[PDB]
Amino acid sequence: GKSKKWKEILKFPHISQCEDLRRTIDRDYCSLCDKQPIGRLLFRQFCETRPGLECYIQFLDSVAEYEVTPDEKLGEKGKEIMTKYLTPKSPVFIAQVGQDLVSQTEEKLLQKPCKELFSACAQSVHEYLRGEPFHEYLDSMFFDRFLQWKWLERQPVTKNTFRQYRVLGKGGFGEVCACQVRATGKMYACKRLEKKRIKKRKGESMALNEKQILEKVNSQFVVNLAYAYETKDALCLVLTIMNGGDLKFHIYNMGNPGFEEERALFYAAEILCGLEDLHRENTVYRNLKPENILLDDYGHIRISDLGLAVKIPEGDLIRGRVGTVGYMAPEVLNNQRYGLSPDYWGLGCLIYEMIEGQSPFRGRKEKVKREEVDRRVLETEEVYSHKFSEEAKSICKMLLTKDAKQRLGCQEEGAAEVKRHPFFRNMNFKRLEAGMLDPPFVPDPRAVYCNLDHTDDDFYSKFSTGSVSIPWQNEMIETECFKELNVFGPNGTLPPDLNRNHP
Ligand SMILES: Cc1nc2ccccn2c1C(=O)Nc1c(C)[nH]c(/C=C2\C(=O)N=C3CC=C(C(=O)N[C@H](C)c4ccc(F)cc4)C=C32)c1C
Repeated sequence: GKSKKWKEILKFPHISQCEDLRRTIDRDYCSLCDKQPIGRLLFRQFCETRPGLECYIQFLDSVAEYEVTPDEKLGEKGKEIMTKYLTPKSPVFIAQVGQDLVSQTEEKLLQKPCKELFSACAQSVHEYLRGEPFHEYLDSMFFDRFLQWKWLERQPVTKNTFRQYRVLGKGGFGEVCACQVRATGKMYACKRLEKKRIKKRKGESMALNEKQILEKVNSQFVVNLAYAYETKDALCLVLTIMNGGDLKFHIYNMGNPGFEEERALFYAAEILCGLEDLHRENTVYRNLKPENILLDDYGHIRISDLGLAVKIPEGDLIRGRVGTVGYMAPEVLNNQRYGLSPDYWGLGCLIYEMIEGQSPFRGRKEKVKREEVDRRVLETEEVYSHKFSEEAKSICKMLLTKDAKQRLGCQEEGAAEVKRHPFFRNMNFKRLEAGMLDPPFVPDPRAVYCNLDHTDDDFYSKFSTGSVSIPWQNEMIETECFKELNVFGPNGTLPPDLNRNHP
């Protein structure tokens, strides 16, 4: 349901309006052709025109399909690619991957199959595209079209850019509504942080820390920031919408309480990928509890409440003693200097709670005081039941190691060490990260699951940076606004908006 005049809101500017953009955007190949969705599509579209580049795009697509292929169907897919791209007499031949690597790839086909068989060829193809093809695309009309899309991206976001529907939750500094972008009709989750209370509580820095952390990470399994704007009475964070409920509700109201080990495996695998994406930024979450894991319309999960996340400088440690009683790692309860370890402790808490239907250190049917709960966390070894396989027991007690130094995932390897644990032995993380594995529970669509200081002005400005680049471009693509507006001249000619004559 896009606005009636949406083709006028997202109307392309004349290319003459984008010269300031042309000369400031860093001409980085990975950024302009891969990281940014619309740039990636436009570069691929450019390669579609030249006959020599089309084959390389098709090959990369087939390698992307190969890496997520089922294990027992690997050799079948690999040989196909070989007969189509790596054969010298093929109509679609990869010429820049010389024979000195075609032969190596054929040796691996003569041997076992690995999901990274075509990694060498794919990187060689990329090493070729970053050269002449990329610099030709920079002087092509498709990069001028990309500049037009960036011009729209940088436009100012106001309250009139969205329309709010209903209030879906309350919090500490404000509330959470459900807004929609009028021009594209995409739903979001508005997070109103009301100004008066931020300045009274002197928690300005925390709002910027959460906003910056949210706009940085671009994970499939953490709520993403799409817009950060300001109104006459609040600061708004437009985040991913999650209508599927929260994991606490499904553990206790929908559960046994608890899930089957396989169901918990799926949710744990997605939470681990979320924590991994966060730790790629040396950002620790510290707020892992079942109610913070939200489900979407499809059944997948994301980590939601980033109000307690902070970015650890590389090589640094921090102090805190923050979180929720029962989900605080011993190093946090002791108020020590820690790194990312609280999140792996939380992952242990989550896996245990999903399988067993209660926290590892307090019973569902137990009336205990915070003092005793903490004492158990610091001194008591959790017990396990027949609901846990041996692998499930293993990963849980390894993640629940009191000594953050010996805790799983807290080595130089990081989340890698966790993905390798035998508890995920039957989990294909490549397919999971690609959204290829079916979630174990799909929420029903219709379901309902539940002043003049001027220093404030400077704070206003650094917060409200506007639309976030990758989420914005993805929004454009999903709502099909890109497919509709991204039209050129008939038969490869220039459209009027891209011709510097007759502006
Ligand atoms: C299915 C259904 N039926 C009913 C019936 C009645 C009521 C609800 N529902 C739902 C339901 O799930 N609603 C819902 C939807 C769609 N999204 C969310 C929340 C989020 C979302 O999507 N993305 C983030 C990111 C980050 C947060 C987050 O940090 N929150 C904390 C506490 C917070 C801190 C400070 C604040 F000022 C405000 C909040 C929350 C969210 C909720 C709660």
